[PDB]
Amino acid sequence: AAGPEMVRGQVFDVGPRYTNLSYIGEGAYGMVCSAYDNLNKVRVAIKKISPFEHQTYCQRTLREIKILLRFRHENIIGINDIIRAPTIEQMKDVYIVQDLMETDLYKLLKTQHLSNDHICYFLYQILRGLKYIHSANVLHRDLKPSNLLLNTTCDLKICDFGLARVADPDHDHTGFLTEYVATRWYRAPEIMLNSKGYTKSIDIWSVGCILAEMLSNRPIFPGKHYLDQLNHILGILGSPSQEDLNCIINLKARNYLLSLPHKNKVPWNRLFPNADSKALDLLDKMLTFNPHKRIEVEQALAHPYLEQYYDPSDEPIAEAPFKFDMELDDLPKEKLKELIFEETARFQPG
Ligand SMILES: Cn1cnc2c(NCc3ccccc3)nc(NCCO)nc21
Repeated sequence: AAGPEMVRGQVFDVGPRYTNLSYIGEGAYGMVCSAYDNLNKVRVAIKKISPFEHQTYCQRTLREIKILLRFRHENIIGINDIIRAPTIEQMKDVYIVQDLMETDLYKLLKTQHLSNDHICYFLYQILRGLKYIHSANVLHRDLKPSNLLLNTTCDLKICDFGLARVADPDHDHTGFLTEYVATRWYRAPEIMLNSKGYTKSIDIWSVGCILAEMLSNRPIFPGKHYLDQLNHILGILGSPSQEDLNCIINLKARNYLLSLPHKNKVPWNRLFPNADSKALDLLDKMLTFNPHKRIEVEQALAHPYLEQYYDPSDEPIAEAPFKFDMELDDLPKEKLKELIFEETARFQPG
C-alpha cells in the first residue's frame, strides 16, 4: 500500500496518473482494471501483463504491442499508454492502457437478443476493421465474439492480436490434422485438413461464424474437440463437391473426406428462420468450404446487405504492410524481454 496498489491481492500500479482502480476481471496471466486517466479525466482500461517468465507469453505480448502501436483505426482497440519500470532489470510486469469499453460481443450475446439493425452495423464494423488489418498484410487469427469489444454507443473494436501473423499464402500448406492454437469453434475447415492459417480467408471464415452466432445467439460450429469441429462444419455445408476436393491435393485429408457418408446442405433460412435474406446470402459466401472461393473482406463490405454503410472512401487501409523481424516464432525469452522494453520506450519520460 505504501507505494504500489493492491487489488484483491497482487500488486497493480499505474504511477501518479491512473487512479480509482476498479477490478474489471482477468483471463490468464493478466489482470484488468478500470481506473482514471487523471490527464484525460476518463476511466481507461488497464491490463497487467507479466510474460517474461514464459517465452511464448513474451512473443504474443510483443506482436500484440507492435501491431497495435503501429495500427490506428476506429474499429481496432489501441494502446493509449504502457506502464513499466524505468529499467529492464526492474521490469517484472507491463501495463497497457486502452480505451475502456462497456462489454464484448460474447457477454452481450449471452443475454441480449440482437436486432437486424444491430447485426448489420456490428458486421459492417467487424469488416471495416478487418479490411484495415488485412490491408496491412496482417491476419488476426483469433476472431470470435470475446475479442470484439463494444461500448454503450454500440461502437465495435477488434482486440487481441496475440496470435496475429503477417500473411504468407505461399507457405500455408501442411499435412492433415495439423495442431492449431486459435479458438476451435471459429476455426476454418482447411485448418483440420491442410492449412497453416497463413491466408486471409482464415479470418473471413471466423467472421462468418460470428455473423451466424449474432443471428442465433448460439455458436454455429461448437465442436467438442479438434476433429469434431470439422464434423460440425460438414453437417451444415454438406459434403464438399468434386471441385472443392480437387483443390485439396493432400491425400490424407482428401481420403478422410471421401471416407465420409454424403450429406446434403442444410439451408440457411432453415437454420435462421426470421433472419434477413441479404444477410444469409453474405453468410453463405463467408462460410464457403473452398478457401479460394470464399468472399474477401472488401467484397463482403460491398454486399447489398451492408449497402446503408458501404463507403470505400470511409473504409481506411494501412499506410504500409506489416512484418516482424523474427517470423518463424523461435526467439529467446531474454531478447524478447529486451524488444518489449524498447517497444514500450516511447511512453517513458526520463
Ligand atoms: C482493453 N479493454 C477495454 N475495455 C475493456 C473491458 N470492459 C468492460 C468489461 C468488464 C468485465 C467483463 C467484460 C467487459 N473489459 C476487459 N477485460 C475483462 C475480462 O473480460 N478489457 C477491456
